[PDB]
Amino acid sequence: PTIFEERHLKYISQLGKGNFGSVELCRYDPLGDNTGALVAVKQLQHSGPDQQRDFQREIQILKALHSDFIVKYRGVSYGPGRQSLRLVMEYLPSGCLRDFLQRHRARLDASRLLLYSSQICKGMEYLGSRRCVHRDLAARNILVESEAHVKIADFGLAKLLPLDKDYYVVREPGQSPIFWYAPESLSDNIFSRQSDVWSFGVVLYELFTYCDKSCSPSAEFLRMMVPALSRLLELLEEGQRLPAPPACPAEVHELMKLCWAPSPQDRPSFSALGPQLDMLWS
Ligand SMILES: CC(=O)N1CCC(Nc2cccc3cnc(Nc4cnn(C)c4)nc23)CC1
Ligand SMILES: NC(=O)Nc1ccccc1
Repeated sequence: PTIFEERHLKYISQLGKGNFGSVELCRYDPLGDNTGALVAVKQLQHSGPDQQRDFQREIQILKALHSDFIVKYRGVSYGPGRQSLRLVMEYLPSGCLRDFLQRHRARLDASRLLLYSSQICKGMEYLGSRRCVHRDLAARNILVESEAHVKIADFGLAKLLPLDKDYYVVREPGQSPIFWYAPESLSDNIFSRQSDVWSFGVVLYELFTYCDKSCSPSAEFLRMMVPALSRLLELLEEGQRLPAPPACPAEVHELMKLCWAPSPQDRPSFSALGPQLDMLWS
């Protein structure tokens, strides 16, 4: 049931790409009559030993995640031997939250944004409970299941923390837009559940700006600003932060600023954030 035959997976279109991977819309069509269910299918864009090790890790992480707020693992398709060729996941036609916010902004009030915030927070609370660091939390990596339901996706950079260590150090620079990284990530490539909280603060910013490009983190940096990464680290060290989005509830902007505490140990846990978002929502 969790094993998909390659010859039954019919290619339809590209859904997205990044971090050496593509996600394709396929039909799983064993009848070959175009009546089969649609699935989102991730594969490496091209072969590579390091990317393959990372891909098998991603499959093993997502397979073991069971949450209303995490994109659903369906199964795998196999290449030669035990080599995973494709990761088969549920298809969410509404696509990424970034796109959904830009298109439907006139329809989505503060209450709805707080509902999405609460759901992402509950997803991240669960990830933390599994000792999983996402490392790439952003509105582009959150999917819309329905009007009132979002799910976290994109576990391509996710890592499991050992039982005796609450952070990990990456050797090579990140390739994600720099405006979502915590200062300790920008400076020393240190990632933790607390660096995911920093990124969640930027996701709250994205939600309450409806991902408007004109007040994007990039746009704000270029107005607020030496290599860009060093300049951003300097601004953050000075205590400069993204401004309150237009018409943003003061309490929501206060929560963003707590997520952006300079020291990771001073940032609120997702467990602490959850009730505060739920309180604002109702
Ligand atoms: C922004 C970007 O390039 N991304 C890569 C592709 C990713 N898409 C999905 C990954 C995993 C499971 C998915 C299930 N459904 C969908 N649906 C969908 C519809 N339109 N789009 C763009 C995505 N995407 C998934 C979103 C982020
Ligand atoms: N977290 C936060 O406020 N980041 C930031 C600051 C200035 C420009 C772009 C991003």
